[PDB]
Formats: sequence, C-alpha cells, structure tokens
Amino acid sequence: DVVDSSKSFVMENFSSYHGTKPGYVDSIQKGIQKDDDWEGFYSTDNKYDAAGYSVDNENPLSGKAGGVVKVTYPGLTKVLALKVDNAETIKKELGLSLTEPLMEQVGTEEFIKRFGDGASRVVLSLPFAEGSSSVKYINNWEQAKALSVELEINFETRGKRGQDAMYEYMAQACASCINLDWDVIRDKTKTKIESLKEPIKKMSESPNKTVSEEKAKQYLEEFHQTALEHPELSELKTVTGTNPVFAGANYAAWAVNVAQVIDSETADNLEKTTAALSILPGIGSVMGIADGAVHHNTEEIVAQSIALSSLMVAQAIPLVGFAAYNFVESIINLFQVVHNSYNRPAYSPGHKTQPFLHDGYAVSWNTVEDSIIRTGFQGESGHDIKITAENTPLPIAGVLLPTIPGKLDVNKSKTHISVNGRKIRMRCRAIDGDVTFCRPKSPVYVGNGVHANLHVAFHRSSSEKIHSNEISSDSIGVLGYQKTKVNSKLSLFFEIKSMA
Amino acid sequence: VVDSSKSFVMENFSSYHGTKPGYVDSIQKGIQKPDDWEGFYSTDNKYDAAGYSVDNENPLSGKAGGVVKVTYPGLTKVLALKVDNAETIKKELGLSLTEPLMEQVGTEEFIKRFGDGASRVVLSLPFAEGSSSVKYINNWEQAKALSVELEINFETRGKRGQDAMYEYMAQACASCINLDWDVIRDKTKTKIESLKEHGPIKNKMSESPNKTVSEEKAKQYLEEFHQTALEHPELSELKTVTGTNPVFAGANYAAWAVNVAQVIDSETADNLEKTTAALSILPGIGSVMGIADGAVHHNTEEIVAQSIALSSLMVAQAIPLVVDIGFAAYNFVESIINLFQVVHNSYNRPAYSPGHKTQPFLHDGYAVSWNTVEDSIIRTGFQGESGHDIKITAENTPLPIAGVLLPTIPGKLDVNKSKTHISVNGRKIRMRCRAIDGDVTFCRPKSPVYVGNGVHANLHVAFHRSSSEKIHSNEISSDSIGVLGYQKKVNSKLSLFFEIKSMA
Repeated sequence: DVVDSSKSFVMENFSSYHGTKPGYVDSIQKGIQKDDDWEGFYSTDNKYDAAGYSVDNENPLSGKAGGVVKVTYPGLTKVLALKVDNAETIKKELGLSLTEPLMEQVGTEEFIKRFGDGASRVVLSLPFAEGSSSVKYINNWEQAKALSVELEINFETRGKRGQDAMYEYMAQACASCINLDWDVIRDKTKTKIESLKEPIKKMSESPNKTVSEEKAKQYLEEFHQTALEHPELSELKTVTGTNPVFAGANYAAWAVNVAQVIDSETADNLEKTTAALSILPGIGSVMGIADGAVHHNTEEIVAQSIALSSLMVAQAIPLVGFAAYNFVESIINLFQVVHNSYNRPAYSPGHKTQPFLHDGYAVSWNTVEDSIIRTGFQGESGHDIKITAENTPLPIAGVLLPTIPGKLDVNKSKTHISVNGRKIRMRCRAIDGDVTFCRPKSPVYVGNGVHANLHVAFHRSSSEKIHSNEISSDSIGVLGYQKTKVNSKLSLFFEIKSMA
Repeated sequence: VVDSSKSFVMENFSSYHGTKPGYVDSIQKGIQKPDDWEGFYSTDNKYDAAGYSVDNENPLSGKAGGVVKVTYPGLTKVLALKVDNAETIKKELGLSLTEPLMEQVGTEEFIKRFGDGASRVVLSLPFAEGSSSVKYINNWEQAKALSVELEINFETRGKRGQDAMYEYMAQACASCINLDWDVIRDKTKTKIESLKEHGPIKNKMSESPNKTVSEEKAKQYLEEFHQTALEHPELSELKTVTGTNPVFAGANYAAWAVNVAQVIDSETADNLEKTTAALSILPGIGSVMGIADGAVHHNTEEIVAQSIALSSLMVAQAIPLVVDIGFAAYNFVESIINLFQVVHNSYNRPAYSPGHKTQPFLHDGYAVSWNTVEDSIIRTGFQGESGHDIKITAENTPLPIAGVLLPTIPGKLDVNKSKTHISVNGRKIRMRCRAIDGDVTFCRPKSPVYVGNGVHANLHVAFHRSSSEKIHSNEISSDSIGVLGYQKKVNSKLSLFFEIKSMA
C-alpha cells in the first residue's frame, strides 16, 4: 500500500507556503501560473523551509532572497500523503495509465473522485526532507489556478544587507536559538577593523613580499597575539584562550588558506568568493563553533572574531580591499548558514542513528528502535550498537548498562559482543543497584576494517512502567581505551517508551 | 516467523560444539545436561565452535579444550527462526505460552506439527551480527540421541599459549594471515638475547637514568633507545618497513613502552591473565603490530618477531624510568602474542570494508555511510528510477561538503538531476549537476554544506535508467560514489562503495 492514511485528510481553506525568487514576489500574488511525472506547483506546510527556495537562482550562495507567499484553496481540498516518491510504483498501486504523467492524472475529474473524498481537488503530500518534520505539497498546475495568494514576507522590503532578512526570518522558528542582529555585527565589525589599523602598525615587521607557508604562518601567529592585546578584542582574547580550536595558530592557518585561493577574478565577485571560501577547512576557528556548540553567540564577540580574521587575511595576502569588503560579506553569509544548521531540530551524536565520534571511535545505535527501551511489559528486549574506529586497533573495555532494582535487568546470557562475526561472551557485574558493567571475555579491538556489534539484552520482571525517577542515566556507556586513568567514553543515548 | 528458506530436513544432521579443557573426552560419551532457551548449543561452523573452547576461569589467556562433532541418527528438521524473542515465537506459533519454548520443542506434539516427518527439531538462529554462521539450539532430551566424534583437541597439539586454537581458526581462509607462532616465539627469544649483547645497545642502557624520571624524559630517552636499537642487524627489516608510516615511528614504540610500565604493577606482572587484561585496554598497539589503514603490514614471522623483540627491550628500559624487568621477556611477550593473534583473527574474518554496505567510512574528521544496505545497491535490468541515501557528519568543527562524483553509463544510466539533493539537519539543498565526461557526473550543492558535531547531512542520489538492459561490468569504471570534502589542490575524498544487482 502506498497512501499513508494517518497523514491524509480533507480540510477547508487549506493553506501552504511558497518560497518566491526576487522579482516574482509582487507578480505571484496575481495568481499561480507555470521529471514530468512530478511537474506541479510546489509548496510546504513550513514557511521557514519555504524561505529557503527564495534566493536568486543565478547567485544561490550570495544572492538576494525574494520572499514567501501563503497560497490557499477555497472550499475542500484533499491532502493525499504518499509513502513513496516512485511514480511508476504509485501509478501501479493506484491503477492509472502508466503512460500518462502522475501530476496530470492528479488534476483530473476521475482522480479527484476516487481519492478526493468529495473535496474539489487533490494535493499530494510527501516528506519534505530527511531530518525534517515538514512536508512538501505538489499541486496540479491547473487546479493551482484556484489558489489565492497572500504575501507572508518580502525579504527585499526589509532593505537589509546580504541575506540577513532571510536568515533573521528563519531564526524566528526557534523563538537554544542563535538570533543575532547582523546589522549591529556588520557595524561593530567595520568600526573595530578601522579602530585597529590605527603596536598593530606589526605591519612594519611584515615581509610585504611572497614568502614560505611556514614563514607566513609563523609571522601570522605573532600578529594574532599582538592583535588580541588591543582592548577592542578583549572579550575575544578571553573566550578564545583555552579551546585549541580557537588558537591563533588556527586563525593563522585559516588566513593563509584564504590568501592562497583568492585570486583577483575571485575577490571582485562575491558569489565566486563565497564558493571559494565555502570549501575550506578551519572555519570553526573563526566562528567559535566546536564540540557541538556555537560558542561565539553574541554580536560583540562575533564582530571581534570577524574583525580579527579580516585583519589577518589582509596581512596574509602579501606573503601568499578584498579583506574588509568581499571577504567580510562572504564570511558573514557562511556564519549565517552554520548558525541556521545549529538552530534547526536535529538529533545529537549518539541519539537515534546519529553516530557518536570520539577518540577515533565511531559508535551508533543500529536502528532507531534499538535506541528505545520499551516498558510496561514483562519479558525481554535486545538492542544493537555498532562500533568501529578510524585507523589502528582500539580496544573496547566494556559497557555500562542501566539497571532498575527488580524492574529492569541485564540478561547476562544474551548480552554479547561480536567482532567481525566472532561472538564474544561477556562477564557482567553490578557496580551498584543502578549500573551493571559488562566486559568481554576475550579482547575486543576495532579499527579500519574491524567492527563490532554490541548486543545488549534486557529483562523486565515487572509489568510496571519505568518511571524517570528510577533511571539515573539516559545513556549506555561504552568504554574505550584507558588514558589520572580513565577510559574513553562512548555514549549511546536511549529513550524510555511504552509498548505501541 | 519461520524462515522457510533456511529450514530443511536432513539425514545424519551434524554440527559442532566447542568444548572446554577437561571435557574433550567425557563429552564424547554423550550429550548430558550439567529458561526459555535452556538447551545444548552448537553451530554449523567448526571455527566458531573453537571460539567457545577456552578455559572459563582464564578466558583471556587460558588453554583451549577442543571441538567435537555431534550427529543425529535418522532424520532431523532444522527449524530456522526470524526472531529470537521467545514470547514472540510461542504466540505466532499458536503454542503454549506457559511452558519453556525449548522444553516444548522436544515434545511429540511440536515435532509432529513442525518436524515434517523427522524424529526431532533443532532451532536455527543467526550466529551473530556480521557472521554467516548459524547457532543450533537442541532440546536436552533429544540431544541424548547425539553421536559425538572428536574434531580436534587443542591441548593434544601441545603448543604454547593459545597457538593451537588460533592456527586452527586461520584454516578458514586457506589474503589470510597464517603465521607459525612457534617460529615467531623462537625468533623473538633469539633476537632479544642477541640484541642484549650488542655494543651500542648496552652502551645506551648505561645512559639510562635507571631511576624514576618524568614521563616526557622517559619518552625522549626511550626514543633514543629505539633509534639505536633499530641499527642492529637483527632488526634490519623492521627499520625498513617502519621507516615511513608515522604509526610505526619510534615515538609510538616509546609511548607504548611507557604505557606498559605505568600500568603493570608487581602482582599483575606475575599472572598472565592479569597482564593480558591490563595490556588489552591500552591504546597504540597497532604501532607494535604494524596494523594501520585497514591492513596487517607486519605479516611475516620474521618481521613480527623483530617488532615484538624490540618492544620487549623497550618495556625493559621503561620499567625503571616509570617492577622487575623480567616481565619484559616473560609475561609481556606471552601476553602481546595473544593480542596479536586476536587482531590477526579479526582481519582474517570475512567483513565489509569501510564504506561498503552500512559500514562507515571515516576520513579527515568525516563519517559517511549508506543509510541502509539496499541504498548501497544500484539495481538493474529495468527502466525507471531509484533513490539512494548517504549519511554524512563530522567529528567536531564545521567541515564542508563540496560535491559528489556520481557514475553514469551513456545511454543506460543517468543522474536524475531533479530528485538528487542534499539535506542538512532537515534543510533541503538543491544541487547543480554537470557531466565531467560520459562516465562521471559532478553535483555541487547550490548553497554551502557544512557538517560537524550536531550537524548531519543526508545526500540523496537519484538514478534514472533509460534501458531495461542489465548493466555490464564493461560499463561502470568505478564501484564507488565519491563525496568530496574540504579542499587542501585536492579534495578530501569520502568513498561509498556500491554493488550492481539485478532485481528480486
């Protein structure tokens, strides 16, 4: 079966959102007008995802954003949700002429009778994207003539620089949320860059000619140290002083790498500058993004880091106008891209099937259901964790498992770990009443070409549902190699759910 | 709920059972018992049975017993199950949900309804994730009927350590690492004695503090010791084969040797089980083993004994600096030899490589994988479309994805440019796809893609087939989809390996 009934419905005045490119925002309000199987007018239930289609098609990296409009059908509309996007399959399980195109057939009187449940027309619904809870709607172009069109937002009307209007709109979705005023950041960035070209005048001690990569980097680390003494970078100096990602040597690497890929054709064209900078490593140094967090999350500190790296790029071009102009506009856009990724709902490492990457290991739950410990029944469950490592053989010392005195137990007979198919039994001992430690009975190593499947088996004695009160941890702790001695900790996060 | 494809009736059905030391002869006089799954266990694979043969009180370093072959007279039904939850099994097999599943399997009622005319039923389950073997679960009463022959007694081989067991398991592969550990043990002793008599060796042993020093000074000193020791004629191959791969550098031998000395106390040093347990949780053993980048590089007896001999000497030098040094040549060698055999056995076993099936590809801080096994298969022999999902993230700071290299076959297989896209934490990003040649298409995201801790992408590749003609090997150059990371001028290459399969 191909139609998801749980997601299909009829509704009066069905509304959705369409991301509109610049120059079409006014025109589209006068009516919706024009694979072939999927030729239709596209919309979404989520106005923020709509805004992602609004950017200039000739300059998708750096161009202006048009707007979003809300389209509405009068009367009754059937939303038919599909469990697949393979049309050949669809037409098969829906008995249609496998010759005629799907979105053509979708708009016919015959289709709307069979599937419309008495609505005036059908709209197809599909998952918008992997990792998204939004949907996309596919409208037959002729039926789409029935839509009235309202402006939800015109980004150019805001009259803001770059893509700030679009990204500021999207930050609305999250009310943690990076909601920065980029106007302020552009202004503070300008003033700090000029307030610093005025000790910083180590421009004398600079070769001012081509030199060697190691030489340029060396001099740029010194320049970075001197720059950070300036009081207009004082907070930056404080917040970048420990984390090795934010060290002057990484600012220097970044700046050097910018200098080598930016030629004159590139620097005069913002789209081309952004494409060039977008494929470099190291931007996390400038952005203050490390270990899953956006540390530079204030307008002032972002302006400092941008201001500092603008200066270093300036210094770095002679050794290997653009710095304060197109370099800043481009970097700002990439900041906005990454901040938006971190604002969107997303499973963190070790949750669901997202891998946990640490100390050279990669661990993950094998399937989503593996990461759920079901409750409310007596009996058994099994849960599979995949484990490998990037290069040389790294040991697995054991695993820490949650236990509930009397209501949840490790099944020490079915709990085991298998290394490239070799089944290894475990010896499990309670640490206390809430934690059991299981170690392999022979040595477990993983590495390139050597993986393991840890199979965790649980036994429930009570039909009683588990209460959060009862469980201390929310993760299974896999122990890596020993390195004050401690094991590398690899965390698989689970969720307690009722059977269903 | 029953896997008919894996179920069958067979005459003289046999299987293998690994047997602990002390039970190799007595088990042959009959299968006797010493709750849903209480039964006698066996496998179709005699080398996995060998895996169950090690002394239960010294599982890391203890002796291995043997394997016996058990056979049922007459007709046996192998009933293969698709799940291992007993409750699920009794329900869906409309049978008693009070009596233990395995006690029921030996009753006449069950044997009539599921035996297909055989005298007894044996349950069949997958042996383990990553294995093509099965385990058999035999009812204890019915197992009384089993005839038991000896397949191997590892003790009767009279070899040191667990050499006999691992040499047996190496047969399964006829690449295959099949080392003569007797030779290696002998060459190792010889080199250690021959290196202990060398002029510049002993000369560098005098420059030693021979006193507890700091860690860093122990490493500096052990690094010098390593360099000096490598000039000796008996380590000459090691000097050549360790000269360039930084994993095999003197500084990693020295960090290993220091880690050994720091965790080996006096009680540990005198017990092999406890030394193996301690040594088995250290990082860096790939340095001594010559294992890196998915390959066992030290794969000759001579080079393996050179690395172990050198490592033994360095541990001897590290013990005073950071509690008798006789550990270095007794239990340290015996223990490390066991760890070698464990890892060699892992590499000898069939296994999908990184980027094959759903095995992650880890490179340059990135992790990429096919989302599902079917994603990794480009099906052929039909006109139409397919979709393939690739997961992408990175370990810490934001790393870019510049594009993907996709295969094409002029006139038969093409990239569906409208369905191919990438999504970043749910943000959908269209791609611009251009052909490089008639065999390779490059697609770039239309907005910047970064991944890192907490930011993952889903690359969705869509193919369209214009012919129903099956794709021929002579048509596809590559066997991988090439995901390009950051630019260093060359891109970080992340490979996802696919297989071409007709339809099912």
